[PDB]
Amino acid sequence: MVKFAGFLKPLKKTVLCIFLASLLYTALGIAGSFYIKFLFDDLIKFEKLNDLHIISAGFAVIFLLQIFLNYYRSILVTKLGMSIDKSIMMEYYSHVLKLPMNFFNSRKVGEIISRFMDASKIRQAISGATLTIMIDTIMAVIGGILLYIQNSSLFFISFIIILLYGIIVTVFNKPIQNANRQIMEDNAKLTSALVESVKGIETIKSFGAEEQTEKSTRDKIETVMKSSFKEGMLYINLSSLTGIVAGLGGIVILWAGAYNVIKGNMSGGQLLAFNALLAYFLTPVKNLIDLQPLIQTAVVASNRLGEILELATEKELREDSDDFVISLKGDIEFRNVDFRYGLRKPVLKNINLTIPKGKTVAIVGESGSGKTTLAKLLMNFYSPEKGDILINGHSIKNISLELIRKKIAFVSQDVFIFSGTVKENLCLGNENVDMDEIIKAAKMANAHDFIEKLPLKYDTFLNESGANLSEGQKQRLAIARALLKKPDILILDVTVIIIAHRLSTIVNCDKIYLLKDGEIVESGSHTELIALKGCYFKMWKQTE
Amino acid sequence: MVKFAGFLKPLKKTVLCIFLASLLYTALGIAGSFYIKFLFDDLIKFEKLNDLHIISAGFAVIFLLQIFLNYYRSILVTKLGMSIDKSIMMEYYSHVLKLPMNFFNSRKVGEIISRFMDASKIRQAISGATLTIMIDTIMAVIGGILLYIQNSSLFFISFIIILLYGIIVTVFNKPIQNANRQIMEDNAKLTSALVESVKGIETIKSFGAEEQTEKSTRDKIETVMKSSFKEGMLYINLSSLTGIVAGLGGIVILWAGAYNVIKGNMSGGQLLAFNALLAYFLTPVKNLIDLQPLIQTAVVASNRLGEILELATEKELREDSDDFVISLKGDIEFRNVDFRYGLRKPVLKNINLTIPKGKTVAIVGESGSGKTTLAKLLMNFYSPEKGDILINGHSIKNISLELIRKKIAFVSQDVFIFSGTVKENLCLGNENVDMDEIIKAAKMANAHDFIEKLPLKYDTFLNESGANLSEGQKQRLAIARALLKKPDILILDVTVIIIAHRLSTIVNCDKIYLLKDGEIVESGSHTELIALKGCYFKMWKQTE
Ligand SMILES: Nc1ncnc2c1ncn2[C@@H]1O[C@H](COP(=O)(O)OP(=O)(O)OP(=O)(O)O)[C@@H](O)[C@H]1O
Ligand SMILES: Nc1ncnc2c1ncn2[C@@H]1O[C@H](COP(=O)(O)OP(=O)(O)OP(=O)(O)O)[C@@H](O)[C@H]1O
Repeated sequence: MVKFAGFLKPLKKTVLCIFLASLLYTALGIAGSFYIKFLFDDLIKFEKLNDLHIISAGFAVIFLLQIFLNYYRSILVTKLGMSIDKSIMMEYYSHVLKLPMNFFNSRKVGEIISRFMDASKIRQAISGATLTIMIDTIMAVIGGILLYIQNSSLFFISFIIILLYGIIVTVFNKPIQNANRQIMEDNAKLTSALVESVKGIETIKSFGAEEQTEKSTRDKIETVMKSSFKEGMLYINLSSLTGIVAGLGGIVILWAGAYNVIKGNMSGGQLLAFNALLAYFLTPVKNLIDLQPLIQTAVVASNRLGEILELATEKELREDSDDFVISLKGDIEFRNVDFRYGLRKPVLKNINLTIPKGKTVAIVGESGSGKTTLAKLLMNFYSPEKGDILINGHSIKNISLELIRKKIAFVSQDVFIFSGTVKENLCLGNENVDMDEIIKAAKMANAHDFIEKLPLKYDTFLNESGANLSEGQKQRLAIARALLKKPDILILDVTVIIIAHRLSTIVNCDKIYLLKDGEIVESGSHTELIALKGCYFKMWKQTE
Repeated sequence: MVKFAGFLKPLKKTVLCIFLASLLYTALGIAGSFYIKFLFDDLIKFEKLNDLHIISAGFAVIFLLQIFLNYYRSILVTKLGMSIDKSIMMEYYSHVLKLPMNFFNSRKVGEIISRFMDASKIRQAISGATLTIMIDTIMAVIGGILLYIQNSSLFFISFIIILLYGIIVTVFNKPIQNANRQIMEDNAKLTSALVESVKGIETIKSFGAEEQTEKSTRDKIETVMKSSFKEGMLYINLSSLTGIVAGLGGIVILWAGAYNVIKGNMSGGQLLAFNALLAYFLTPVKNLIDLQPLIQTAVVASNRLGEILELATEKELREDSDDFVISLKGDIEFRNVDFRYGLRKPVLKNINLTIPKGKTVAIVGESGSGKTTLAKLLMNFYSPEKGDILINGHSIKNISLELIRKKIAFVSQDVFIFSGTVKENLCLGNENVDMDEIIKAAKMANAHDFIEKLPLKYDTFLNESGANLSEGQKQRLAIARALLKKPDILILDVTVIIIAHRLSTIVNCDKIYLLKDGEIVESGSHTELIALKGCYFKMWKQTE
């Protein structure tokens, strides 16, 4: 669609104030643009002093009023630009935070962060000068319709100059757009490269691969600068084609004005005043054209920021919801669930689980069987394509995600810790939870002993992805967080689905499922599985 | 301090060509600034046609030559700016990749990316189109001495205008700098928060947090735009003062010139041509003052990059390398080694670890004893304290870090994968290694099977953080990579140091070290360590 900023609807009064101030400003400018005519035709050509001082003082007062009214519209336009830029950035950030998981696994962090950071633009194209120049271009249309009365042929020449400007801008419409798009794409790729290199640097500084990374970054920077030089060449071509027209048109204006003066009609002071009126007719237009890089860059930034990440399907746009579900204690009843990650290969075949309520079910299989795939399916990070997962007799499709992702706690290997207070880390999601509950969950997660050892026991900072604490001391914070988010289906009288790789820790479990070709081949407790001479028996005898 | 003469000393012919072209350009501009003097006082006041056409054509030719010179000077200036930017940017990037690990563990990924973007700002701001205007200030000095030659009465007023410009810039240099610094700091903080949120959006979705993070990002954006508004107010005050001075000075010039014409030195040329010449004395200065915010922004960004650049690398510290060490087949001899991450608390104290050659020793302890700290100290990621690490009988402090990183392989549980080809992921540091060693290291690491089952075998593409592979499948890639980097002191007849949190895998280790309270309390083989009624005994009986 079209990303037209409708945020100005609550800003109706400000726009009217700006427009009226600009109208009076241009009116005073044109009124004060007769000073040189007053000088040459009447003040000195008649040899009359003691009134030139009065005229000069009056025009100084007029210019002071012009500055006073240009100190106001600039402030108002800056406020409008702030109020638009903040709103558009917040829209984009909320939408990206509510996007599905396929988007986040099929894209690089650099692309998203660069698409956001391309918001200094748009703002720079709606700043004070950039938009007051467009308003003054309209005011220059008004000044030109005034200019038509003040001599005719010179207004025709000015119109021809405007036509030349229009042709020049039209011919250079696409190239600046494409150059900006390509430089933005290359800058996004470079930003992703730096984000990856600085994020994981233990591997680089561990394998002695600084030189290779530097060479790859040099290639990316070389591409960025080549695509920047292309834009520079197009910009210099545009600036030259505009400067030629402007200067030669001004010289033609002076030549034709002299030609008129030495041929009866019109006067020299009329020509001198016509130069300043022609300034208020052309200089806004030429200033706008010289701003075409800024407007074009902002248009490209708003197009990329809105093409995707403002049109892509959201998370909540999945299905309907329900009101009868208030608790999530039930029997999970996978029916022929098939999940394919993208398009590579079906991770899960026609799987079938019969997890009872409040059990301690364990899941085993090959290293690439898809256990974490099952855990992600149960958390609605993804969706099946032919089957129907259920809980308590009703499908989890028809349950509000704010309930599924609140009553199911899932702890994984990729423990992620946020920058902030340990209490703030623990109380993510439900911030209002009191000290007693976080203490209880920490004690139940064995993390309370560690936390009380640190100085500023719970009120201590954790830097970025946990560095103030060891990796084994962050799995326990993940456990404590999952315990705070009081669950009904716990994935590692609440149902516990433990996914583990060692066959010795999960033995005394109510039921154990084993999946090899996606589907479950064997099930039951440990004793019956051992008394089967099956795949689980082979695994147990090999790992004994 | 941050001088670009290092990247500018090679570029001298370009600078000479730019300066000479600019000199001819301003000379032709001053020559063309006599058109109106020729027009009124000689071509109009004498009523002579034809010669008017000839002079108009001549001045059109002069202006065309001016444009032809400005084209080349702009091309050369943009080439110079591009080269300077690339050079400084790569200096910063190489320095940051060579920085120690304390810096990377005490900073955020957002800050580095923001400073790199500020280097890009240095590119766009100052050295892209504005060096053609800084020269014009000196060329305006030339035009001003010519103005004094032309008429000494109005040169005093022009000098007073220049003095007012200077006072305004002097009194507005500081607040613009401070506002730019504050907006850059706040934008860096916003970038850090955003990269943390988008990078680690697993916990935000799982628990449900795309309201708290949204509120925090809204607060950060509000602070960013508050600083932006402060900068905007300072810029508007600057622009208003400059506009008042310029406009009122121009009107005073016109008034005083009319007074001179009626009361002394006269004719229209000495005013109409004087203003055209003044366009080559005051207009470049006003353009420079208008560009001053951009120059100050570039200066602040260069200051931040220089603040990063002065930080010592890893090679600058830990000097006195050695050349007589070729292999790392020796006895690790931790002697009274102490360590302390920053200033929190010593995680190690007087450790007397004495690993022999070629064994398969294991290190065990509590959940925060410091096993991975020992691995980092031996791999030489962090700086030890009183005492030193010995390998092959000599200290580790005097060994080429390249040899250490290429001869000690560390396999940590925070496995990191790079967004590239699988073969490129495997060969990190030594790209020339043939596929035979790749296959051998994969088969020895059991990672060959799943790689072979990938859709595009050993040269498949991987997303960031190995999102295209399972958590178990990613660690086997780390094992295969560390095996490719043929080690001698491999940490998980080469010495093997196994860090494990269990007690059943290490029953076959040659020796077992028990890191409990900073030091090593007990050591030996499994059987003798069980026959010690010590801390390992209670650990074994509790885990049984
Ligand atoms: N994010 C992903 N995108 C695409 N394919 C994926 C992704 N994650 C896993 N796969 C694929 O799914 C299969 C197994 O995935 P999964 O992580 O569920 O396995 P797993 O057996 O549960 O893992 P592990 O036991 O090692 O934790 C493999 O074929 C793997 O390549
Ligand atoms: N980069 C760091 N900065 C500050 N403190 C740290 C850092 N890394 C670890 N610590 C802390 O210092 C101690 C050292 O932890 P370390 O990572 O060495 O433990 P570990 O033996 O690997 O434990 P685990 O059983 O959790 O794997 C811990 O108390 C930890 O919280």
